[PDB]
Amino acid sequence: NKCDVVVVGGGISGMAAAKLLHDSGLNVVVLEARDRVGGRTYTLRNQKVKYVDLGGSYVGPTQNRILRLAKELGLETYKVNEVERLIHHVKGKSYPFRGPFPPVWNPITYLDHNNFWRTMDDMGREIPSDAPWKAPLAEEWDNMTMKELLDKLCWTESAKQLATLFVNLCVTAETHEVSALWFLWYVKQCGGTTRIISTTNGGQERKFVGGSGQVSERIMDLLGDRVKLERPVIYIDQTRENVLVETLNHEMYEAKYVISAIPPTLGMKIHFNPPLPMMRNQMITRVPLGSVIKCIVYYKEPFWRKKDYCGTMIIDGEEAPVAYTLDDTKPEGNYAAIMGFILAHKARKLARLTKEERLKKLCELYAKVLGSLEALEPVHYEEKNWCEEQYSGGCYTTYFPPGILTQYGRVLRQPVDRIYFAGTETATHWSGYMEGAVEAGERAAREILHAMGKIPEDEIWQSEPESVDVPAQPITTTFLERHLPSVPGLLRLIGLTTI
Amino acid sequence: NKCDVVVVGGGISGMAAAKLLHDSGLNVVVLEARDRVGGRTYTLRNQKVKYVDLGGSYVGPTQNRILRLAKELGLETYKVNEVERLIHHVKGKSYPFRGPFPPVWNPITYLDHNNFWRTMDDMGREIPSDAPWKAPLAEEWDNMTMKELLDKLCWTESAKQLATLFVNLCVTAETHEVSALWFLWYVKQCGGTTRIISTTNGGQERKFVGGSGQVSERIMDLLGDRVKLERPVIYIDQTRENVLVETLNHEMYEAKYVISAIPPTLGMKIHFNPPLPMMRNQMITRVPLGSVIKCIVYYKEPFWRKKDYCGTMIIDGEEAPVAYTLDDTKPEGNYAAIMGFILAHKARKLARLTKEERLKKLCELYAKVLGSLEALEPVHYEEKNWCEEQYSGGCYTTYFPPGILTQYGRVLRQPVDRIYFAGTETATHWSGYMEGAVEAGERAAREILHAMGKIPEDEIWQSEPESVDVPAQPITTTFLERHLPSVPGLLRLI
Ligand SMILES: *Cc1cc2c(cc1C)nc1c(=O)[nH]c(=O)nc-1n2C[C@H](O)[C@H](O)[C@H](O)COP(=O)(O)OP(=O)(O)OC[C@H]1O[C@@H](n2cnc3c(N)ncnc32)[C@H](O)[C@@H]1O
Ligand SMILES: *Cc1cc2c(cc1C)nc1c(=O)[nH]c(=O)nc-1n2C[C@H](O)[C@H](O)[C@H](O)COP(=O)(O)OP(=O)(O)OC[C@H]1O[C@@H](n2cnc3c(N)ncnc32)[C@H](O)[C@@H]1O
Ligand SMILES: O=Cc1cc(=O)oc2cc(OCc3cccc(Cl)c3)ccc12
Ligand SMILES: O=Cc1cc(=O)oc2cc(OCc3cccc(Cl)c3)ccc12
Repeated sequence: NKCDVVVVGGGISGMAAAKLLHDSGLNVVVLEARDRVGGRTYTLRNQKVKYVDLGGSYVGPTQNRILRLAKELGLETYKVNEVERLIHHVKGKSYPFRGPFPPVWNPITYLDHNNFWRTMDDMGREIPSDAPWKAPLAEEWDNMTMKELLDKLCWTESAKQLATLFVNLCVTAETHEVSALWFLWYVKQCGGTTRIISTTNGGQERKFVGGSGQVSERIMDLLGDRVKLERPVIYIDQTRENVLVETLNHEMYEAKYVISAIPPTLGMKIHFNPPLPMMRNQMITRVPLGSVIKCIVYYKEPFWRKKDYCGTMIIDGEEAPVAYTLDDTKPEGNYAAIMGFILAHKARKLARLTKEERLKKLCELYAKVLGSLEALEPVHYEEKNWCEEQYSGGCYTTYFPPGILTQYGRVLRQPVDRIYFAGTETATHWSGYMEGAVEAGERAAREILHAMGKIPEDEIWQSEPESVDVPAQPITTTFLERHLPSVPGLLRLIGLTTI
Repeated sequence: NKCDVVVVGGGISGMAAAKLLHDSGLNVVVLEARDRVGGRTYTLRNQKVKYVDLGGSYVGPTQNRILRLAKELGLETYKVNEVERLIHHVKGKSYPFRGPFPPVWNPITYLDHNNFWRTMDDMGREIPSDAPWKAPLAEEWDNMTMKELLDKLCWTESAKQLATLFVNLCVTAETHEVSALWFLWYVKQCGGTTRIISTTNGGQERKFVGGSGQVSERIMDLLGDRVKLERPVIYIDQTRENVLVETLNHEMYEAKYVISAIPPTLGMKIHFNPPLPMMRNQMITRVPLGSVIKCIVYYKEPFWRKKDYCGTMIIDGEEAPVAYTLDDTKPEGNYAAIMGFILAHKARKLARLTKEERLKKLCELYAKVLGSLEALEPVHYEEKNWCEEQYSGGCYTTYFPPGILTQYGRVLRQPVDRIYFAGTETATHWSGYMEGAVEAGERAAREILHAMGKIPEDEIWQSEPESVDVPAQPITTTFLERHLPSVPGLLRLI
């Protein structure tokens, strides 16, 4: 029954909030809908795989809150394999390379590719991380999809195809589904295009030894029986002196404050008394999650490394079930594996198949991309379709369709009386990631500490010291990258010399 | 506890289904979240207005099922006032007109406007009513917003501004929010642009004497104690012999079958066991409802009639709170009033104001458009902001953002085990309206009758005889409307 704060949701955000609150001396309870903690992180263990992350997995430089939280829990990271060459597979052929971006040789195409990435970042710098709706052209940008933006910007099909794969991979949604403003904010708040797509020096640099699901489990250990499993919240009543939170299995909890640490749309699964204010009531029906199947095929050895491929494949084409892969081999070099994502519409289309049918398509694709018959001999397969999860709604995160962020975005983390809002969707730095979950959980716990009169207002938002274990190389550009014209810029230059 | 069918929701659709099954001899229960029936219909009564519809109100020709149902309940309709001239207010001046569409005088603008309305209807002819995802260009049209379509189509700002108002009024959403495929389907399954926008011989022809809220009320009267108010469903368990339906107030119902008669996205408020299949699980997070404030300003007399204006106003531009009005005067000529809609982003923007502030902005606008100081002296005001309703989500109806219809649309009315889907969103003719609520409720009730072996499969979908009281006249076009070129068509001749 009685405590100081009820946290709804026991993913990384809810658990980080509850930890911070418990450490400050408050009585907290965490109500978790599932028979497990971790939410969109989930570490499967069995004898065949040892452990494997089926949800959120990668961490990297500039993600200093999840690194510090995980380090304090006694966790360690290891580097994702990028020793050998990456592959870009396009129009049925593979092209090995080094560096974060596939190289482009054709000079006109090079200008178009260079201008594409440069412009994403140019536009992003006009967008405040904490208030994207305050960008000067916020309305214009929000009223366009990413497909429309790409249509205006990309003068070559080569750039437009790569850019489409970029969007599908970043937000598990089609370019026609998402707001240009939202997507430009999303990339910028992770530190830009280079940071977001990079393995070395970027978001996919590292994984946690033993799995990311340990973060949530270890905090559950510290909190003990304050974590209540299989307590889906159905009802929040704020009409009396203390808040009442009711669960599906018939229990009632009384609290001074509530943290909602669930994806924004899952807020719909709760009946509110009094009803939510209008802006929030409608916002929660306008913010879906993307569609992805995360698939892991195991092999006897990491045979790709022998042909000088690191296991990274960027695979363009409608026939390809998987558009992106990484080496998922253990740091000890055993349980050789390839992780791949089935993205957006393909997750919907391929969900119709059996597990065995999907394994077969993946192996056939990998054999072709890697030019290797060994890829047709899996020893094991694990997969997870996040579209089927009642208590997630999708993965990795919430996307904004056109027109939504400028109209409703300002209420995302606005308190509703004594309900405060956590979850990765409400973060301002790596929103959508385990990193943003930690930022949002800890910020919402501090909003409650400030309301209780325990901390001053200036301590609600707190900087994080850089990790000493995972240093961040700065993002740099060359002089030519900076000053080379776009395609229409060069055309304008030609019309000027000719006139 | 125990019955044959539990219907979740007591709006028109859920009540229609329950009535059909009751009349068949089955034992029905209706679980309704609110302290009232009607849902997105709501008739307020007080001495100042007598009665007023603050949600769904209008009915018209080709809406035969709502007309039959209401007649059986003892209801009568009357005609919305369209005797005098309509007004199109553009660039700060009023231009009175007759006929459904505002006239265009510039020859280039004329061609552009003509082409727009014509093209909406041509594109709709390729969209099947019962399967819009089967349109030959479904993906291409689904992957574009209506804003993109209008930018391509409309060569003048005049046409683009009227087209925009059209979208905003029809679906209470912005052009950039909505799929082109879904919008074009929506228009097509109402019978086309003329039918949808017309008062005479269209959707706004008539209203119910005493209010549309009487439809649900009178069915509730007929169902006895089978309707349970303040029973929001929170849980549906299908793992056993009988379906188990649990309510927020701790009650438990057991039935052979369930009809879900609530907006698709409101299905999010129910915890399901076993979980819903993947496609429906994601579909119900992808389908918002629009945003509207319905506002009624009352006057001593319908003074506009003295100036040969009927009270219909089509008001262009960003600055105007209301883009569209109709005369809301009672048949007897008393309780004079103007009904107006504050639409889409204006509902969001103006909601922060007080009721009295919105009243003043409305009266000043109507004074300017009607050219009458009489509009400045209202006797009463009523309004309803539908965006604030927990158990509606919005009004009038669900819209589909780009990409959604083709990817998810086929699961909208696919049964989940022993759960069948009603609600106006599931209709194939006047979906979004009271008419479509009836169609979908009665169809869902018959799917279950068929599941019980009571009727054959060919009796699940049933045609409706035309109303004798509200007969439909055909929509016609002229030779020039059909054959005049578009702007780029005239350019190609030059
Ligand atoms: C799914 C996924 C995610 C993911 C990704 C790949 C996939 C396939 N890769 C990532 C990566 O490599 N690196 C990274 O940093 N993030 C990655 N992502 C996203 C990441 O997993 C998420 O950003 C993060 O896990 C989100 O955390 P958050 O704490 O904000 O949210 P949650 O995990 O969804 O947890 C919410 C909890 O709430 C419970 N719930 C839901 N409804 C209720 C009710 N009504 N009552 C009580 N509890 C409720 C959920 O069960 C959950 O535990
Ligand atoms: C709001 C509105 C609607 C409207 C319109 C103008 C406005 C401002 N103009 C219309 C018009 O002139 N002519 C017309 O035919 N339609 C017009 N519309 C739309 C029309 O009202 C709707 O299409 C129709 O009313 C929809 O009926 P339906 O029965 O399909 O849906 P509903 O009214 O929303 O009823 C659903 C009921 O379900 C209850 N509910 C919701 N959740 C639960 C749970 N969990 N448990 C139990 N009950 C639940 C609702 O409270 C509601 O009663
Ligand atoms: O955003 C999340 C994310 C999770 C992930 O596992 O891999 C990514 C890989 C990305 O980029 C890989 C890449 C490299 C070169 C070109 C292109 Cl288009 C993409 C971008 C985001 C991600
Ligand atoms: O769709 C619902 C709807 C409810 C209504 O009350 O009035 C309408 C009026 C409409 O058209 C009026 C109109 C006339 C002439 C031009 C334009 Cl753009 C609009 C269209 C839909 C509606």
